[PDB]
Amino acid sequence: QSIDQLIKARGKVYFGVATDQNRLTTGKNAAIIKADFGMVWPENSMQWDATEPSQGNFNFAGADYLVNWAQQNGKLIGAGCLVWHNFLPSWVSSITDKNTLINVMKNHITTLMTRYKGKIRTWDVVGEAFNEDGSLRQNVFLNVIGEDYIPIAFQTARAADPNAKLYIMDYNLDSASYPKTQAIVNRVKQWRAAGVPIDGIGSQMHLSAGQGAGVLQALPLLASAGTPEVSILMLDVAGASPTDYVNVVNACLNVQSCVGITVMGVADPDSAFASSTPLLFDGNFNPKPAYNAIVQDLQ
Ligand SMILES: N#Cc1ccc2[nH]nnc2c1
Repeated sequence: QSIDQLIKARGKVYFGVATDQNRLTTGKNAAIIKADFGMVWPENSMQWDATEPSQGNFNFAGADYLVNWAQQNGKLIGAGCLVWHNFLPSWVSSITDKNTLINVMKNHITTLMTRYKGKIRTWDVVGEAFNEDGSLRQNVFLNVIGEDYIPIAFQTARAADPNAKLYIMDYNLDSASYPKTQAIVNRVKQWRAAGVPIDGIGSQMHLSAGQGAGVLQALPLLASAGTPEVSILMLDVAGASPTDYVNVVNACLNVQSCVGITVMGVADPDSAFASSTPLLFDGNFNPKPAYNAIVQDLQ
């Protein structure tokens, strides 16, 4: 059974997975993604390191592979991350001039989104912008531009492709009492009140065991920021217990603006946290109990 088909039947948009050429050409990943998932994200090939390793010298082969594979197989596409501190070339983080960095950031945003204009459902424009206490994380953009880098990035993305849904995303948004969760809600509320085109909040749910239960309260709290959408991204759970995965699915069913869920990969040995076996398919590419529990919950 396909959890994408089943979650669509319940009124949601997709069940998705992060992947890339390295996985789509090995094992049973292509077959599983064709059968079970309705949306794909490039895990690495769209990041800044990969796409613009030298300023103005772009490298799109790997991202082109993913986009073309998705279109050929009828999958929705998410992509990112346009602006965050991860995968960031040192030629970007060493820039000290404000106007210089604004223009570099706008050009990176505009070039990537223009190349795939009309083909991308969701762009993660800004990622991991918050510290754990809810203050803004000090990356080169905050250091050099200031807090306006986030409005500027979304304004620029909206101008490049008005068809795409523009997300901010962060991790450790999984507990409704945690300071980082209420802070991103408070900030996104103000950005939207000021006309900034943030269409979504993406919760990067790299979860420890047992955290699924708290998502039932944290996800509606994120939705109270009033973005058109919220999404579950980078989902994995240490131990992969059905209890956690069913809790996460129930949370997205409970939140009307939650359009879908994206798991961080297909099979355990391809996880960056493989020793915690946190995904839905095992090392033989067979579905695990957590996969079956999601199927049964959605039926
Ligand atoms: N799942 C997922 C995922 C992985 C990498 C990303 N970069 N930007 N958005 C992303 C979403």
